[PDB]
Parts: sequence; C-alpha cells; structure tokens
Amino acid sequence: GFLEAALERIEKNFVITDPRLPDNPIIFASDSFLQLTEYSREEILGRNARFLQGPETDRATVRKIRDAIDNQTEVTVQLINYTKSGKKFWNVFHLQPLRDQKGDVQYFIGVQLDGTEHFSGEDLEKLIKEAKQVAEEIAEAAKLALLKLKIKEIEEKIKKAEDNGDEDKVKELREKLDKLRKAYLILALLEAAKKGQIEEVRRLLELGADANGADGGGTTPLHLAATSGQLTIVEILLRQGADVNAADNTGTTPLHLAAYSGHLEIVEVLLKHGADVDASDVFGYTPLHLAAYWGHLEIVEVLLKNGADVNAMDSDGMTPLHLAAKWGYLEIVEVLLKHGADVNAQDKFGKTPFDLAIDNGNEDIAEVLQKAA
Repeated sequence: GFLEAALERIEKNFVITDPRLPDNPIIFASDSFLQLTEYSREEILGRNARFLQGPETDRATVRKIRDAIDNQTEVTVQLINYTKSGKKFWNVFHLQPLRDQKGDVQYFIGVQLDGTEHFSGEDLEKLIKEAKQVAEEIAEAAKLALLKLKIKEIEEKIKKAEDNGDEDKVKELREKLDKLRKAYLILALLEAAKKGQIEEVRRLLELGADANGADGGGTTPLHLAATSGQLTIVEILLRQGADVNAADNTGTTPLHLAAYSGHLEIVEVLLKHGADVDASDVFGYTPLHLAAYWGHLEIVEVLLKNGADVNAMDSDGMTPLHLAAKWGYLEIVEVLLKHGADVNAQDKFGKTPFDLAIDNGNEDIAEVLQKAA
C-alpha cells in the first residue's frame, strides 16, 4: 500500500479515519498512538475512535470534535482520554480533513500530543502549533502517496486500453497521466523551496517542474523561498523564468513576503529582477506597509531607494507613516518623512500619524511629527 508505507514512516501519535465508510473508522494508527493507548492494530483498525472516551472525557469537548467531523472543519482541543487498561491521559488533539482533487473529504487526520496538563499561555500555544504542523506533515505525505497510487492506476488503465486497441482512450489517459506527473513535480518543488533543499530544487527543475506552478492559494515556489530566506533558491527560480511578481489569491507577491519576513538580501534581489515595489495586496498593503509594520528599517530604506510610493494607502487609509507612528518605530518615521511622507494623511477613522503616536504614548515620535507639521 503506497498510503500505508507513507504513514508508517511518521514517528508521531496520529490516526486516519475514513468518513466515507460507515461510523468513520480508523484505517491507520501509528505505532506511537498504539504505544500511548496500549492497543494493537488488530484491536483498533476498522473501529470508531470513541473507545478513547471514558467518564472524565468532557462531553462538550467531544461535541466540538463531532461538529468538526459533521462540518468538515478543523478543531484543536485539550481533553482527558483513556488507555485500553483505563488509564487517563491529558492530550492536545487536532482534527483536520484531507480532501481529494475534487476537494471532497477523503480522510480525517487526528493528532495527539500527550502530557499537556501543565502547559499555559505561550507554551500551550506552541503545542497547538506543533499538532497542526504534524497534521500538515501527515497530509503532505498522504497527498504524495495518493498521487503515486493514481499514477499506478492510470498506467494500469493505459495498458488495458492498448490491449483493446482503444487508441483514443490511451491518448485521453496519457494526457491525464502527464497532468498527474506535472502535479507531483509542483508538489515536490513547493516543498523543496520551502524547506531550502537547493539541490532538490535544481533536480526537480531539470526533470521539468514548472517554476511558475502554484498550490490551491496561488502560492509559487518563489513565494515560499522568499518567506524562508532561501537566497540561492530565489536566484535559481528567477534564472529559470519564475514570475518575480506572481500574486497569490490574496494578491501577495514574493516582495511582500520578503519584506514581511525581514529578508533584506532577498528584497534586494527581487527588486533587481524587476519586482513591482508598489504591488498592493487585496487589503491594499504594499511591501513598504509590511516593512514599516514589522519594524524592518533597512528594508524600508531599500524600498524607498527603489521608488516605493511613500504615501500608499491600505483599504483602511493607513500610510506607512501611520503604521510606524502606531507601533513606535522612530527611525522608520524619520526615514519616511525625508522621502515625502504626508503628516496630514487621515485614515478611514480620521487619524493622522501624530494622532496614533499620541494615542499610543509614543512621545519621541509625536515630537518629530509635530516638528514636521
């Protein structure tokens, strides 16, 4: 089983359920999960996860898990579950759907992190992110295995159509096969760009991976490389025809992500390769808005040196100076004024940068802005 081989590799606590099958049975349980819960695969596989429920499993929490399965949504909860021998354990539990190409739910992924009862605030929030990332790691391994199964199955249908001399159906299936292969290549390239696997990026491109391929949300390899600070991978993608200005479904470009993430070298390279310095996302944010919001002084300097509109307005009428004043970035306020920033700009709620400096007790910034009035 391609899917079985892919999931046995993951040294995490998880299950996979099939909600197409009656009562949404577990069809895969990790060694780790079986270890935790004290069951064998023979005992678990083909049964509904409700054997984990005991007297002190919160029924309102189980309800939220039931609702998430009925609405085909994600949930993360904390709750007490039970081992085979009736031992209780606290766990952070994350449930998400895994969807087919049609985007219908094919499976649910459930991830457990046990021993969580003393985690609060920031530490608990790190566990909630950890369970989600594990579910994402499982979902990508499963997507790849399911693609390989589809490829195996179309190749079987091609061999059959050849043996009946159905030459039209062979051509039709060969087009489908060529698309599954393009899909596998872009899935692998997106992941390699994100993980900073330089040689793997080179090899995927040599094998015909589309430098301009995009996921669901129109995210390109270049977007991912921008976010993760992968300078070489950025250069490789650009040399091989990656659209420097590709906008995802939120109108985010690589330059936005480079500015958002503080990656100066990448901001410089994208600009040198003709990135649109004033690209606005669906919220009307430009790279300079993001650089100012996150306090990235050197990126604010490089964007203005490259002709950034110093008075761009987001859909709330905020200019870069409003954000720098709001979040207390004195040197960015100083730099923005030297480049022509409008101290009299009013956002959608009638506030100037001076007003936001005042409301946020940013004394120094209010002085400098008053002085420029």
